[PDB]
Amino acid sequence: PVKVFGPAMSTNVARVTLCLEEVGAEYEVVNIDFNNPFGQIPAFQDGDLLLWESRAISKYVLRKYKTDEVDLLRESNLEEAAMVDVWTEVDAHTYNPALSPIVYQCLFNESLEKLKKVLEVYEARLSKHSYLAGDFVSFADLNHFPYTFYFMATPHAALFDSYPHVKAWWDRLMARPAVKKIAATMVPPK
Amino acid sequence: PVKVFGPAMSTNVARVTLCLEEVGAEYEVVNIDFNNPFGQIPAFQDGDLLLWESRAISKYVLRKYKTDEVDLLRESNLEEAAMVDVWTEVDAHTYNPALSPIVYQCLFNESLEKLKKVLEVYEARLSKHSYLAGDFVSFADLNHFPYTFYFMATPHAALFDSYPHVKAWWDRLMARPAVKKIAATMVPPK
Repeated sequence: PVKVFGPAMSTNVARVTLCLEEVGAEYEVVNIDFNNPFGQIPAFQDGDLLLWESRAISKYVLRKYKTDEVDLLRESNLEEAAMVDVWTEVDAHTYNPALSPIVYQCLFNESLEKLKKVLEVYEARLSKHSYLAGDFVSFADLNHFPYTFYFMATPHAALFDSYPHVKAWWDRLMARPAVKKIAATMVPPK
Repeated sequence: PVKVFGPAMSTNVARVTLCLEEVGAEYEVVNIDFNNPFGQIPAFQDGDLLLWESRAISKYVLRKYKTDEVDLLRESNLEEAAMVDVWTEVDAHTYNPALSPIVYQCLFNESLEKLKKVLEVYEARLSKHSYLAGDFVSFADLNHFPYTFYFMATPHAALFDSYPHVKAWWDRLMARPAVKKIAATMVPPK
């Protein structure tokens, strides 16, 4: 059984726990307090192996537990793997940064016009394909879950109704058993 | 022959051209002017395939042209691939951002104390291993080339002399024939 160290509700921990659930790995989430050379969270233990960097942890999980039924990187198919990589990068560089300040300014404390231009592109893409990388769910889709989840707790949630293919894609991810399981974990400690 | 569209000297184009040279692919670099749905540069054509996102382009290049002698992702070995991923992410999230404002404030126009703390970590890592992911060159090392190249044009270049293992690792990358070739291309158009 592998161990994830960090807060359950953080977007970087939820990205790893979502990957562990999609592949059906046995794992434990452990809270750690600061009181792994850059001392980052999440950290990840598998036997003597210690990893950090949410995306590197996630890919290790998706490769280690890969099957014919759950192949979420598609590394056996050059062009599928490329489309998974492209939309993973779009999530990191374009999408998550368009969401982030709406989430932060709405749940604590102009970005709407930039997000709409991004959703136009997603709407075109999800009109031609079931999921971002093609006609199969992949890491690219799962990477969109944690930030969109919090965006859907804001008063801007309904913005997705103007992008019917994006709304349908979002609802489809939200129906996945692994996504429902990780949604329920994304709460402050009790 | 594949085509890379963008400025030769940009860090994101040089990352792709360095990968194409390390695998010995036939390619052409094409300048494009704005006068690929988010219209990003570099863009990449391989037959009917059009890609964007420097890192996704790079990985497609490293997989398409992979051999026994030039395996720069190590996707066949779970833990090696994980260490390549970890240090690729360290480059994106920690290293390149520590260099960037030193490069920008020195060649145009506090970050030194943060860079030193990062170089301490790199020095420890490169004391135990030849290269960042283990005893083999990988994408993780190549990702460090473009920004470090520009950092070495600043008056802070000599900072690496305080980190002898980092200096030796840097000199070793600079001696690679592919790196020398791409260093020479990183000039303004003539």
